[PDB]
This record gives sequence, structure tokens and C-alpha cells, in this order.
Amino acid sequence: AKLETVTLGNIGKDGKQTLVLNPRGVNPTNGVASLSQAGAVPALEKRVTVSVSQPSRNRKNYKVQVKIQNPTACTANGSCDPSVTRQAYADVTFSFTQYSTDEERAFVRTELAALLASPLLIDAIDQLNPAY
Amino acid sequence: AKLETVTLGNIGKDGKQTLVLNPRGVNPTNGVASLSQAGAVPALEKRVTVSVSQPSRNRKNYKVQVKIQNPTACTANGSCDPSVTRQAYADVTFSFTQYSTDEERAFVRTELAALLASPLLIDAIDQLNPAY
Amino acid sequence: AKLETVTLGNIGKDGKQTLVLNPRGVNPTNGVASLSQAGAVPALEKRVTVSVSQPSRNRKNYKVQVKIQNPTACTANGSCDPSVTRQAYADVTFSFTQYSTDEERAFVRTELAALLASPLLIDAIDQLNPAY
Amino acid sequence: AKLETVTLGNIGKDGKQTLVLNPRGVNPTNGVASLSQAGAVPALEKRVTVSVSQPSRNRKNYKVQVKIQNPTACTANGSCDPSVTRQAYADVTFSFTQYSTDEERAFVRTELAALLASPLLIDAIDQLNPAY
Amino acid sequence: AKLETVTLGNIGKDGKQTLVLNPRGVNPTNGVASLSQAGAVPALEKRVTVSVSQPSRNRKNYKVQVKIQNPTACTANGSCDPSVTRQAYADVTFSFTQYSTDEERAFVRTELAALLASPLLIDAIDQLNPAY
Amino acid sequence: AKLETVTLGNIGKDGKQTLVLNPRGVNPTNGVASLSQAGAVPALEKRVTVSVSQPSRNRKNYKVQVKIQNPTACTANGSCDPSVTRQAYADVTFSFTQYSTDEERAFVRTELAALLASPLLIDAIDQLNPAY
Repeated sequence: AKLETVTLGNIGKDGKQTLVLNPRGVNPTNGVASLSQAGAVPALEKRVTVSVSQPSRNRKNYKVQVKIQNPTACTANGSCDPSVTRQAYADVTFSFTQYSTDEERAFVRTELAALLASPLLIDAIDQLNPAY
Repeated sequence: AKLETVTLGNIGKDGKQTLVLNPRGVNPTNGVASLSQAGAVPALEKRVTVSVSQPSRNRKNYKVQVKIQNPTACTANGSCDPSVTRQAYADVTFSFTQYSTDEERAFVRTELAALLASPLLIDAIDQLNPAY
Repeated sequence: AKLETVTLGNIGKDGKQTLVLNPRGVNPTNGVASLSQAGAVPALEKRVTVSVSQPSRNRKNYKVQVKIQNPTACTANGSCDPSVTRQAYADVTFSFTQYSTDEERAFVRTELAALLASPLLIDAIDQLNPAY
Repeated sequence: AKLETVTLGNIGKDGKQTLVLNPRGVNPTNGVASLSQAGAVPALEKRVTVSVSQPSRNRKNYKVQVKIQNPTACTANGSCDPSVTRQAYADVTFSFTQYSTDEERAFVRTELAALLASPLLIDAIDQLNPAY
Repeated sequence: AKLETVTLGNIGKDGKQTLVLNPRGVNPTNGVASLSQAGAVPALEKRVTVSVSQPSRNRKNYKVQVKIQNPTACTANGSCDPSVTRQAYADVTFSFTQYSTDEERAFVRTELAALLASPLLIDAIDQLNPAY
Repeated sequence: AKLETVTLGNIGKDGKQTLVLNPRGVNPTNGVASLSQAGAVPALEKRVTVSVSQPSRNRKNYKVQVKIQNPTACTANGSCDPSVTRQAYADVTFSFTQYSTDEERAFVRTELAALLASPLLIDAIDQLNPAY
């Protein structure tokens, strides 16, 4: 996953928007990759970062974690710089056995995408209805 | 949200498998739909569970939570022992406030579908080649 | 009361408005039904929910409770998303004996509607005058 | 509010009964009108009481409270014993702030009159068939 | 397993009666679902109650249960409630180990319904006559 | 009243299979009518046993006890003689008072068969789907 700029799309309710994730770098002090759209004023921007966690003396498994930050930045007309008055997010953790293969890990990755793209979760997220 | 049979296509590293979930009833303590996999034993494998919390606690926010359970077998016995041994799994939480826009929630959802289609996230999971 | 969408009307001071209550679902963790108009941004919306309480080892009777939420959502022109700066409500509890019949329960239900629709309460609610 | 004789028509499961209340005086401790039912003994049955609180406590809000008392008899004795035994009742509170709009208060009131006319609330009370 | 309205038929001594079971939801502290009868008075109802339990450690097995059914109502010399005595009861549970087949489960369910219909039990139960 | 061979058709998931119980006399330990499946191995696996008792001094209630056993044997890798690994069964009882008669017994056993055949129990048992 050697970082490179990737444009993501089919975004939003209609699946029409795109976003661009430009690597900013990888933070060596915590094992976290970071890419963003824009970035002139980071507080106001959408960001995606990924942690890397390997098996260890105190870790039974390894992880890939994606942190998704989606702020809403507002200012009233007549004023200056906007500020974030909402922070929307997602927190995606993948966790796997050291004896697991690519196909099995991929099932979890693609099951997630296929299911989040399915009505059960589309409604759980857009309508926020109780499972029912 | 509303539960109905879910068919998930284009699954796995090849993008060729199909999974079928059966959301047949919601847990009274956790608000969790049991998305059983099709097949009496396979149902326990590749199982997913889903709950949508309400802003009923002093956080004043809510979370849509999907838990993906993918334990797998290693060589079942003639005694009808499934030999389930190893496991892959994921925890994905969304992680919004009460004033959030449905469109923004949709972006977060579709952005993840897009991230799961990108080498920046895929290589780190299927080939376990992290960001750099 | 198998939930279905119902339009309510003769609403407001003149008895002219209507509202639509679309089931969102029933929360199995607390026995509470929920329906609303709209819902894209739940904090800002009118909602009606109903609890169900049955006789028990620690309950002498059974109840039907209706919770009515009527927020006032405001933003100033030139800004963004409105927020609620008023929460108006009603809390309606019905409670009955296990030996009571439908007619008796209906008397309480229709007595309430007939009386809330009568000047004694119309003025108690719109004018907020002391009983006098 | 202002008290005068109240006639409530279209009462009961059939919508055919008429009740008559007599709001003849307000309780000095609770601010409660005694809406006596017509008839010296029937007055005690199907009795309703009403009070409008003022924002005189550190809540800075107020409540219109109506209490419906519908105890009923089972087979009076020749000794002139009314045999009142079983009871149906309701407590309805409105539950507004000092800055509320009269129109919004009217909506809450009329919305309840409308809810009491809907199967979503009726079936749960008259047939005791709750939401689902 | 959505606990929606259930209609039964072809029942009673001559197989000619019908019954609609109207669910009232599930007890939050007891996994058993309950379904209401057509009677107006709760104290007189013959409620159907149902549960599916799926244990892990402590039992490592599965259980499904239904509770049946009715107290007998009557009056004599004047009353208050036409009161009921439990007279007609049955209790059916299903039990099996983990990882069972759906066909195995189906046979136990269908075998019982067939056994109940069969003369050896349908007449033996009516008469309470041991089969020898 | 009499012991007889039982043929049960239209059973199993598809409602098409037939099971046959060969009579096996009486067990005078408990007054149990023992019947078992008509085959060399089913004789060892699959069986139904039944007893009926009048009230004991500790009941004032008649009892019917039906035990349905449908275990599955598996052949371990090294066995010649397969044995039961999955002991599936059902526990079926009835209880009636000393003043109950034919209709009380009839609606219970016929309502039970109707319940077993209902879509709620078909799904609750065959799939093990909780009624939520």
C-alpha cells in the first residue's frame, strides 16, 4: 500500500461524488499513514488515516485500522474563517489470525464493502432505523 | 435497519464469491440482528451481526455497528466435528451525531466502499503490505 | 397496532395541518415503537414513540405510553444547520386493570381526546390560564 | 383554564356515549379543578382533575396536567354499597417552556387528538394489541 | 421470526376453530415472545409464548420453547371478573447439540405435529388413555 | 388406549418424508409406550416414548409425557460402529385439571399442532430464528 494519490468515487447518496486522497506521509511514531483532500486548514478537511499493527508478545493477531474523519465547517456570512461544528466519522478495524490466508482476509474486506453497499446498512446509516 | 435476506456478490480476493445472510431476528439486549450465513453449520461461519444505537446516553450521539465474524475450519472429522480453528474478523462503527446530515452519513458509507476498492487499503489487508 | 404509516390531521390552532408518522421500527431493548415525520436530521424532527408495559411480578397493571416530541429548529440567515432551541412535548400515560374490558379502556382513551379537544383544556394549553 | 360545564360526546369504543363534567372549584394546594362527573355517586367514577402549573420553580417551565380517573363497579349491594373495585386511568402532561409558541402548543394538543383516533394508538389500548 | 401476526386454524375437538395470535413483543428480561388473544380482558387470555435460545459456554447446546395455553372462565352468584382457573396446559421444548442440521430440526418439529395428529396421541390425549 | 404402529407422512423440511414407529410394548417402570423407527439403525437411534398418568396426590392434574428422540450417529475415522454425536430430541408435556374435559384437551393438542405448523415456529425452530 505504498502510498500514492487515489481518487475515490461513487460517493454520497446518489453515488456521484469523488474525493482525492493525497499522501501527506506516514507517522513513524505511531505506525499511521495519512492522506487527505486539500489540507490548507487541516481542521476543516476530510481525512483518512491507516494504522498498522503487527503480532507481538502482547498481541494475538494483527490489524489494519482505518480512521475516517468528515468535519462540517461553517461560518456565517459576514464573518471570517469557518470552524467545525460537526465531526462525522467511521472507525474500521480489521483483525486477523497469522495462519490466515489472503482469500480469507479478502472475504472480510469484500463482505464489508458488499454489505455496507447493501440496503440493510444503507438504511441503518441513512435512516438510522433500529434493526427491524 | 429493516431486515430482509441479503445477497452479497463479488466476494473474496477474486471478486467471484457470493454470500447469503439471513437477518432473522434482533437481540433484546444489544439491538442486534443476527445475519446468519446460509447453511446450518456455515451459518456460524462468515456470520455478521448488526445494531443501531440510539442517542439515549450522555454522549448524545449514536453508532451503527457491524461485526463480521469469519472463523474457518481445518479439516473436519468423520465424527462430524467441523474443526473450526482460525479466525478473521472486522468491527466497523459509524459514529455520528443527532444533527448530522444524511448526505454526510452517506458519504462516510460510500467513502468506505471506495476505500475498500483501493490498493491503499487492499494491499494492506490481502497481501498484508502496509502503507509507505 | 402493527406499525404502518398514518397521516394525522386537523392539526394546530385552526385544525388545518397534517403530519405523517412513518414507522422507523420498534426498539426490542426497551419495548418502544417509533414513528416520525422526515428524519434526515433526527434532532430537528417531530417524533412520536410508544412504550409497551405488561403486568408483572412488580407491576400491578399494564400501560400504553405515548411520548410526543416537538422541537423548534433554528438557524440565522447566513449560517448553516439549525439546532433545537426549544423542545416542546407531551407525555401521555394510560394505565389499566387486568380485569378491565375494552369499553372501559376506550372510555379513558376517548374521554381524553374529547376533553383535550374541549375549551377547558384548549385554553389551559393555548392560554395557560390557571384553572379559574 | 376558565371553568364551565363540559359535555364530552362520542365516548367509548363505539363512539356513542356522552359524559358530563362539572369543574366546580379549584384545589388551593395543587391548583386543581375538580371535574366531577354528573350524578352524586357517578361523580366519583369517571372523574377528571385539571391543573396548570406556573414557571415558579427552577426548571423555568410549566405543565398542564389532566388526570383521568375511571374506577368502576362490580355489582352493588342492597345495602347501598356501590362496590367500586377495578380501575382504568390516565395521566397526560403538557410540558412546555415559557418561550413556547401558542401554535406549537396547539399542535401538540391536536396531534394527540389525532393520535387517539389512529389504530397505531387505539389498537394498543382498546384491544391491547401493541405496536409491531 | 419477525414476531408478526400469526393465524392458526383447523383446531378444537372437531378441527373447525381458528385463532389469531397478536404479538405484544418480547420481555426485555425474558427472551420469550408473547402473543395476545381476542379477549378484551387480559386476565382471561390464553396467551401463546415463544423463545429461541442459542447458548455458548455453560451449555454448548440449543433450545426452543413454547408455552400453552388457557385458564377456564366462568361466573356464579354475581361477580367482578368472570374468573379463570388454569385448566389447559402444555409445554413443548426442543433440544439439540451445537452444529445440528436444519433437516434434523425440521423432523423433530414436523414429527411432533404429525404425532399429535395421529390417533395414538390425538385420541389418547382426548381420553387421557395410556396406549396399551 | 391401545398400542399401535405409527406412520407419519408429509414431514421433514419439504413436508414430504415418512417416518414409521414400530411398537415396542410397555415399560412398567413408568407406564411408557415405547415405539421406535422401523429399521436396523433407526432402532438404535430414532424413537418415541409415551406415558399418561392420572393425578397424583401432589397434582390434581392429569399428565401426558411424550419424548421424541432423533439422534444422529457419525462414523469417526477409525470406527466400524458409528455412534451418536448429536442427540436431538423434544420434550412434550400436557397437564389438565380434574374438572377439565374434551374441549380443553382438544384445543390444547390441536392448537399445539397448529402452532408447530405455524410460520413463526417453522422459522423459530428449523432455522433457529428468534422471534424478534
